[PDB]
Amino acid sequence: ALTNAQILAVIDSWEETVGQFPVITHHVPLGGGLQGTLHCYEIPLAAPYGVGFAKNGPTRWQYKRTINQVVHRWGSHTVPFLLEPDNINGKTCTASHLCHNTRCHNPLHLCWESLDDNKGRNWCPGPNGGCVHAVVCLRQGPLYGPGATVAGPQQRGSHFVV
Amino acid sequence: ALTNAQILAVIDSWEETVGQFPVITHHVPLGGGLQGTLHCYEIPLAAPYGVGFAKNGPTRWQYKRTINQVVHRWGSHTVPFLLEPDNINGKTCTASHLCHNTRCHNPLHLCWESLDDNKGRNWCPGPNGGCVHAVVCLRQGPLYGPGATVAGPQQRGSHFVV
DNA sequence: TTGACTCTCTTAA
DNA sequence: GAGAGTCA
DNA sequence: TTGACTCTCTTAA
DNA sequence: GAGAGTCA
Ligand SMILES: [Mg+2]
Ligand SMILES: [Mg+2]
Ligand SMILES: [Zn+2]
Ligand SMILES: [Zn+2]
Ligand SMILES: [Zn+2]
Ligand SMILES: [Zn+2]
Repeated sequence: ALTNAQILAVIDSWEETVGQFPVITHHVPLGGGLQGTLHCYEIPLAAPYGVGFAKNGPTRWQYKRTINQVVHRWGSHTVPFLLEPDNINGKTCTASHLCHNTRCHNPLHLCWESLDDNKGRNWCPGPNGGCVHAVVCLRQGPLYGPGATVAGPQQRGSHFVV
Repeated sequence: ALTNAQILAVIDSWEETVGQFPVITHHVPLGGGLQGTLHCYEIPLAAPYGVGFAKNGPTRWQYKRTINQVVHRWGSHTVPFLLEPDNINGKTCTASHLCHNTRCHNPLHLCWESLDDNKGRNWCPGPNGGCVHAVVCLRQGPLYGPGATVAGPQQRGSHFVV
């Protein structure tokens, strides 16, 4: 809601509720052949999810509170960042999972960044493999690696140079 | 169905036409602070584009040939790969620009890979910066770097551990 | 047979 | 990665 | 007021 | 990153 006090209240109620989600240990690649452990606070798979939470998509949730007798609703991972700018360089800020685990609502696993920055973490070599993200990755991105390219650059004739 | 000879003739006519596209010299980051040069064969900004070519979107084109009274049409960057498998690991193969220049139709700047592999090249450190793509990048990805994250992981209380 | 437009679609964050 | 509506 | 569903949308490859 | 229709 409009007031800073009301926004802090939303963040605090969200943190209390999410803090009661099951804590699931995930062992993750860090890059550089190293492994670490993350503690994700995972929203339940089915209703009930927790006070204020409802599922709007297979892996999409929303947080809802009644303030000033009106319903205020946010994407469930956006709540930690309600006091932050909602854009950067003209690009919309998104909640971005450092653990790449959409059910996780641990704010220590979330950052607030452009969708491009968000996506790019999928391929990051990780905090022990050369991550250069200013807000550092918690793990190597799940899509990091050589890829599975079927065909490389090629020509039949002699019309082209690299 | 088109024979492999007919497909080869399509690829040859496409190469002949694209080989007359304006060749533009671009200086690009390779990673590791090194700069290099790519030579892109750029489809024109407006019609006419070249024999067989037509624009179906802001940065989308198609190549069309009529063979024995039947009209055949392909995505304009897919033609080099018509003799290749069209899927891998259950994922559709996509034309993927190693030069990240959609107007370019230089087949020496294209590969054929999943959309995930394609996207991930946007953040690659580049052939002189640590690229691990089996079909190596030609340049550092345009989105490589520290990013512009607005807010990092944070909590107000003590409900969470990382 | 061809050019130059038109429209909607896929994927996974 | 999002916002918003329909019910009970 | 709160819960549990429904729908479509955004972005840039 | 795609496929397909209309019209002359
Ligand atoms: Mg993400
Ligand atoms: Mg690409
Ligand atoms: Zn997590
Ligand atoms: Zn990183
Ligand atoms: Zn090129
Ligand atoms: Zn690469």
